[PDB]
Amino acid sequence: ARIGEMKRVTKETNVSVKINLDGTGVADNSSGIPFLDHMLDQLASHGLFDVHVKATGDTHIDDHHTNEDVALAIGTALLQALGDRKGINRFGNFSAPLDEALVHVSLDLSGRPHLGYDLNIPTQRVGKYDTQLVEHFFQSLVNTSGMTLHIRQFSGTNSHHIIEATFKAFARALRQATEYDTRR
Amino acid sequence: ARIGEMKRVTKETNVSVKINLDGTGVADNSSGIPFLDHMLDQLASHGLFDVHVKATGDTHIDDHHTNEDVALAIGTALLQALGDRKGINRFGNFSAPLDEALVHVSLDLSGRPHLGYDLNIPTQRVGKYDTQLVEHFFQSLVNTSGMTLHIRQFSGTNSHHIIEATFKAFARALRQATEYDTRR
Amino acid sequence: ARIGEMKRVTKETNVSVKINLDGTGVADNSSGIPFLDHMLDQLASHGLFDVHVKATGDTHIDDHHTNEDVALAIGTALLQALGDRKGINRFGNFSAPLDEALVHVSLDLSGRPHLGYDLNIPTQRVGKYDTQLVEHFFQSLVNTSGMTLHIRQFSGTNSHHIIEATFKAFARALRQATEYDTRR
Amino acid sequence: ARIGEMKRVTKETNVSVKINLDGTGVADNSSGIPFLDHMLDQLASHGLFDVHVKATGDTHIDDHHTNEDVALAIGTALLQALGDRKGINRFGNFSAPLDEALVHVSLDLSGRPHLGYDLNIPTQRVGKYDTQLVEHFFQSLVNTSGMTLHIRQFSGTNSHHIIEATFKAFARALRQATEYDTRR
Amino acid sequence: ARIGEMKRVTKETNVSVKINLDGTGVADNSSGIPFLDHMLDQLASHGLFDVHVKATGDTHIDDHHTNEDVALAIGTALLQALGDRKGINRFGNFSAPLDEALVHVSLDLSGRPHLGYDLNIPTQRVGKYDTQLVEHFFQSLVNTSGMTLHIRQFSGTNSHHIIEATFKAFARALRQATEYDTRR
Amino acid sequence: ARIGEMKRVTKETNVSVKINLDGTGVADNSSGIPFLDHMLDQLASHGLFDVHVKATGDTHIDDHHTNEDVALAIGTALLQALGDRKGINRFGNFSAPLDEALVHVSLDLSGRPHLGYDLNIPTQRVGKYDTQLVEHFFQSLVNTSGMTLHIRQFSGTNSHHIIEATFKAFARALRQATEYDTRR
Ligand SMILES: [Mn+2]
Ligand SMILES: [Mn+2]
Ligand SMILES: [Mn+2]
Ligand SMILES: [Mn+2]
Ligand SMILES: [Mn+2]
Ligand SMILES: [Mn+2]
Ligand SMILES: [Mn+2]
Ligand SMILES: [Mn+2]
Ligand SMILES: [Mn+2]
Ligand SMILES: [Mn+2]
Ligand SMILES: [Mn+2]
Ligand SMILES: [Mn+2]
Repeated sequence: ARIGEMKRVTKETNVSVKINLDGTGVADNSSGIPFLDHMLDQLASHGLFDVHVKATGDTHIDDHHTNEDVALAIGTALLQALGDRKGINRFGNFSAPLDEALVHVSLDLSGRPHLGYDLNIPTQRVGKYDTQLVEHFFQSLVNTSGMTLHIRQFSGTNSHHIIEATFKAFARALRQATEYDTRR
Repeated sequence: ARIGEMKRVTKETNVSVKINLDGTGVADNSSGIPFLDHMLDQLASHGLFDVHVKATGDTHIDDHHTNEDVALAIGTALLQALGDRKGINRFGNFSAPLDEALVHVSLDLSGRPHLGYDLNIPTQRVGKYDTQLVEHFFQSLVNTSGMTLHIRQFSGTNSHHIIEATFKAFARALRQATEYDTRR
Repeated sequence: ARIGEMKRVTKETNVSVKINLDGTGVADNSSGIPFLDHMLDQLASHGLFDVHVKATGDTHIDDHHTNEDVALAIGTALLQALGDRKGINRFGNFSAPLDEALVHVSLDLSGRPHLGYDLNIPTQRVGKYDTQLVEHFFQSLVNTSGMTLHIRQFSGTNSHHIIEATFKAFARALRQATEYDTRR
Repeated sequence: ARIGEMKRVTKETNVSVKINLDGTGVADNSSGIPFLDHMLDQLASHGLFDVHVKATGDTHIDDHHTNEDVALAIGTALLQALGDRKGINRFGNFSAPLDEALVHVSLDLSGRPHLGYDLNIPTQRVGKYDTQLVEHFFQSLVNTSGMTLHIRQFSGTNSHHIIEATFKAFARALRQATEYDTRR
Repeated sequence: ARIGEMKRVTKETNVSVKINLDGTGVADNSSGIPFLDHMLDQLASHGLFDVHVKATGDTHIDDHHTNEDVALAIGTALLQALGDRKGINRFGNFSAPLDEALVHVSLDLSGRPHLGYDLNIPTQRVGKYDTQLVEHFFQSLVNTSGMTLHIRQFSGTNSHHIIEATFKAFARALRQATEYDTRR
Repeated sequence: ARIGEMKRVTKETNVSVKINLDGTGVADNSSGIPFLDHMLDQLASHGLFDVHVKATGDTHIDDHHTNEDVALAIGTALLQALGDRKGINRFGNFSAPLDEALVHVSLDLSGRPHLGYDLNIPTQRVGKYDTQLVEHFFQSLVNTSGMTLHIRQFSGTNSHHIIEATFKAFARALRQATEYDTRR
């Protein structure tokens, strides 16, 4: 079983993250951003990962500093759990429909960080969550994990449906890339 | 050491401000606007100034009256600390990058107030802070300090990055203008 | 194990080609076009095929006649190795990301030749290789193998990345079409 | 004196790189790309760095693989020479004129990689050097060094002048960011 | 101390010019064009140069012949004072704000003459001075001094403010280029 | 007989140039750029000049540095051969047709350098010669000779015809300007 963990203390945030690639879908997420916790639970259920996030920070100013630090910690823990990446598929593709929304995700674990972001979120706030942080979350994740990620939206009107369809497609594409190849 | 202070009591706000131009970066800022306190801390760290702000006011209506009165007090304290402005550079230029954002600041301490504002902030709120108050803050500062200030944005998408890059470039351009010229 | 071979002698070129569909990724390619050899190696590694190409020709005039004859020989050897095509999937789909580039390939082995080509290569030369020969290579391959092939580009700026992402997606889509179906 | 070195052996390239930040401008560059060696010499002379590059590779196919591997090695050696980055300016700005060309460079050493590229090179080849590799060189450098880099062109017609003005502005902006701050 | 002088007698003008690069700002300018004398005084004060100009000519026809001959003499005296240009920075950059006006100047002392002029002066006369002579002054200066000069305007409405901001930025950029570099 | 010579040694090029204005058309040109030698021969035959150029340089990088240094040496040798320019026409005009191409050249020897370039060369390479160097050649020639030169194209499609018609018109216009005026 491949397991990654990370702990970082700064002047703004305290974050502890644990990821298990060979899991059954256990989700224990508790940060100061309730909507981000809803998103991280879908990554565990649809990807069959074990995700544990504990974070506290200066949310009285904004959610920006907490959102950025959580994404960096998840990316670092993913890199250490992967190790040498020998015998894995390294490629993942998935399209996820959610009512009127449809998002396609293509990723490859290569060591070269790149993000291709094409999303059109109509509203500025979903709950208390600022929708500009969706791009910032995925940009910080690929900078520490060294992955190439492409996200494209084909349809969608509702802000909740578009974002939560994106996390479903990312979880299942990451699962396919991390499974061992059966060779011939 | 050049030190300026100001104290003003009105029917809406009570403000006390202390500025030291020859400092080491001590920041003690406490008003009713948490995001403005985050911005004023960067002016102390990047500009090597000592900034102390204490303010209370009618924030139950809006942040407008408190934001305006703090900016006027900072400008007045800056003017008294400068004094005769003899032997100083009087000019400052700096461009500050922050991820995808890039802001250039040009200022000159001449006694003639003028503001050139060219910023494109995409969202209406960052946290609880209204983004229309960024222009109002800098307009009130140059009216009491008598400075010529130009702000121009070359790139940027994130609202937090654009504003906080502006304060970094302003702090380092003000620091260069207040240093003593070495002559030949 | 399904193995195909071909040998053709004309007044311009001499070509010998051997293909093994049940392979481990052995690549032995030696023609007069170094960039084409780089492309054919990726088909062996990503598709788990055994590819052997030996060719000599009148490269002092152009690479056109050598490039065309190699593609025809590969298509003929593929057809003979497939045989009756009984019990195979016959369909393959894959999207391959390579930094900023993203290419999708859809193919089906039906006996009816058709090529759908949608690529936008910005430069005229990559090394010494003429970029007009990428279309000519795939058109000659489907004319002798009798396959329906669709290629579409979604993003990309670098000429090397776009072409070499196309060969990766073609290799993995061809591999999926040639595997035996497990039925129920 | 801060010195960084790197050695990487792959199936395509062999690269050894040595960088000294406290140097006098010694340049010893020898790869398979003569135009890149001309560019790396200007970084030593204008930046007062000591740069040593030795590389061999499969240039018979293209210059792509050699150009990419050299840029990655330089970025890694720069990161190790910087160390904790304590007491340095961390910011650099410079505009460099070269006849009709004018390029501005803004950089900051923060640990977050980002590239802003705005160049308009009119021709496809300068000598034997492919002009698409100028972007690929700077993208690979910031991915391993963790720096934020912005490049903007204001004028220029000649391809040689535009590129070689870019390297002059980058060298002097990097020099300013690596000097120790004098504090008060 | 580096000092340059020039004396030229033609059928239209008599000009004597003396320039000292290591000065304290002494200005003694007396030609037949009062507005040009106002401009040359700012070059001495802001650049810390010693400038002495004495000229008489056929101003009853136009100011063209006198303006052209003064600029040629200043450029020649600057070249002789520079000498071998060993140990100097050779590069200068400055942006100067003057109320609503903002002008940026970039120069380099290389021996190759080039002028990049981008100014938008709204009126045809400032006092008795023809505004077409601003371009003619700087073109004649770079032809005799062998310098590369770029001038760009970012804002401005008043003709007096735009021109006199240009001379301020040119003086401080020339001062930076002529100072001795401190090396490491 | 008016004869000019020049010899310059730099770190990149070694150039020796000899020009005779009262000649019979002897051409002895040998540099590392064969197409430039073809152009310089037409200047001797059509202008009745004696031109001798010997140059070696770092052509393994590019032809840029060799092309620039040859043009500077020719311009300097032309200036010294002219001397006081007493009794000469100082003006030259010629239009040269070459099949479908037609180029007009107007020049005047005044001591004030200026280049007016209006050419539309359709291709990027003629042989191994980069077509961007045609402008760079004539710009460097007028900077050292102090001449005013205007070049305008009225028709033409073939790259070889357009360039070689330009050199024919320049040679005959320069010949007319250097002949002694017969007065009344
Ligand atoms: Mn951020
Ligand atoms: Mn939901
Ligand atoms: Mn107000
Ligand atoms: Mn912040
Ligand atoms: Mn053909
Ligand atoms: Mn490759
Ligand atoms: Mn690459
Ligand atoms: Mn060069
Ligand atoms: Mn004139
Ligand atoms: Mn004035
Ligand atoms: Mn040049
Ligand atoms: Mn010819």
